[PDB]
Amino acid sequence: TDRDRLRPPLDERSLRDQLIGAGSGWRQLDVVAQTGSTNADLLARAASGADIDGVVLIAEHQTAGRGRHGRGWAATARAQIILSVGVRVVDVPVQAWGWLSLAAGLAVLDSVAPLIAVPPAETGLKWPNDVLARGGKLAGILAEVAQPFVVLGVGLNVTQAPEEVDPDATSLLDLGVAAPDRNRIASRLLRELEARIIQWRNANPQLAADYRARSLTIGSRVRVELPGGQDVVGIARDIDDQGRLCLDVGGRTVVVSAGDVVHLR
Ligand SMILES: C[C@@]1(O)[C@H](O)[C@@H](COS(=O)(=O)NC(=O)CCCC[C@@H]2SC[C@@H]3NC(=O)N[C@@H]32)O[C@H]1n1cnc2c(N)ncnc21
Repeated sequence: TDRDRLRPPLDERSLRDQLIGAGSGWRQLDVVAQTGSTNADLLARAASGADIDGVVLIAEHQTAGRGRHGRGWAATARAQIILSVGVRVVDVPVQAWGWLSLAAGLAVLDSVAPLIAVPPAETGLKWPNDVLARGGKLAGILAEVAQPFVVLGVGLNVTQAPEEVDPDATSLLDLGVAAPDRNRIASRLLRELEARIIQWRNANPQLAADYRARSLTIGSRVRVELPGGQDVVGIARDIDDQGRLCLDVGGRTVVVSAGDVVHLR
């Protein structure tokens, strides 16, 4: 396609020079041509005894991508920023681990928001980990546990065409960003991610405050698809200290730890 000409390879050396060294918490960065799932790969390293804290794995292409709740993640080569990072979480209370996921989505959103000329409606964060722009899914986040670590996975559509992955998908290119530089975006993303992880680790109140400011879900009428198939309709009001969605259901409070959110009119 013509989008191929808009997809130059990542510069691994440059990313390492920018993100590994004094002032940065990242300890290792690798760009692989192809893998099944970057999340699976880092989990596998951890399972074999590796210290994956601050370790970054980026894949140009991902052939067996994983979504939440056993779903899939589709990609074509060089069309996305596909990465996983390792985070040591054992030093943080387990009840707060849910916010690490929310922090990641916030980091992704902040890294790409200024690239758009004018931000269209419905641009922000859908609970739990959807980056939305113009109602389309720009990025998906997946957090998986492997003691003492959490592996955070980001799939960000840069030039990815919606017809290649999902009808509800969008990308930076489809938002009007003519020539997105994945090297620059990856660098900005990982710098934002480091900051949010540090905030999360120290229970910084600004994390929750910043999340609320970008939330498309809070204040909206929603249908929440719960694990198991049940649907609950209400109005989203807040996120609690565990990262759970608090719903107003006819005056009753329903707190959801996991589910798929659909924003209603
Ligand atoms: C087909 C779909 O409807 C999927 O069922 C669904 C998955 O949504 S989900 O359950 O909320 N899960 C997520 O969004 C988390 C995805 C995390 C992927 C990252 S990439 C590197 C890392 N390693 C790994 O295997 N997973 C993580 O989004 C759609 N989708 C499928 N690819 C899509 C696309 N590129 N754009 C938009 N929508 C898509």
